Amino acid sequence: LLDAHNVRVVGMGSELVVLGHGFGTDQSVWKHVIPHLVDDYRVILFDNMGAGTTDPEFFSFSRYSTLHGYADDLLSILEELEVESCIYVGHSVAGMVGCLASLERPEIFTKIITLSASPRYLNDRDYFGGFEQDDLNQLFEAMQSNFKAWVSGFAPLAVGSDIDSMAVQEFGRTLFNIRPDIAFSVAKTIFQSDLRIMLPKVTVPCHILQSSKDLAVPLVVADYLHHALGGPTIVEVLPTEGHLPQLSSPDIIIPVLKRHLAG
Repeated sequence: LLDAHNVRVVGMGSELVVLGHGFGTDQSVWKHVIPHLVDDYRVILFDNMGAGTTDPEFFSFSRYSTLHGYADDLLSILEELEVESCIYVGHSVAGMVGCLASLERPEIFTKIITLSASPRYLNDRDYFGGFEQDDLNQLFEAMQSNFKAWVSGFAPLAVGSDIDSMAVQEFGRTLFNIRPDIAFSVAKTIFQSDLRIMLPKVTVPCHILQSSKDLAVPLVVADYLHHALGGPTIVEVLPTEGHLPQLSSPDIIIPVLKRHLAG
């Protein structure tokens, strides 16, 4: 592999840091953040399977029907790279994927930093995730009725900000580039996932980073992960709007992510 996930390892720093991305983008979501990590950290970047920068020959609809397929990829990349010990930074579902990987090898991860991560988008009894199943059905029907019109309305809500903003236009490009059946299946694997039962067995320290205004992750989800993760945790709410604040507001995320990387 490595070439299969477009693994790039840049930097000269002492500490290893792995950067993961969420649905609809790729490792270029960190493009504004990387140059501020190279001096103090050795940065490891990779693309999730199914992304627009990825060959559909390697995407298995059965392997990625659960988030275990994404966690096995992460553990397989760290094995090939001979990673003994690193900090893992995970955006959106990749933050939960990093927690799922720490269940199998907790000694690899000294620290987990989650950005806009949620263990479950579905509401439930005494759990506010944000979405009802009829909200999911309409998003799954609209995604299959007109995939391009769905992207045009999903990207400004996901990133926040204006439709003429550069970040919204770039996320829309990367999201549109996912093959529509692959995008439909991955969106079903992600929006219907429920990782609340694995949280108390996570023993890796997690720094829970969250935007104050995130439409896919309510602010109370950051507090749920604060009490339910079994390892030592801390929460920092970012003064940003949107689910991809490292893309649309990098100048705010850089100092906060840097302080949590060293603390």
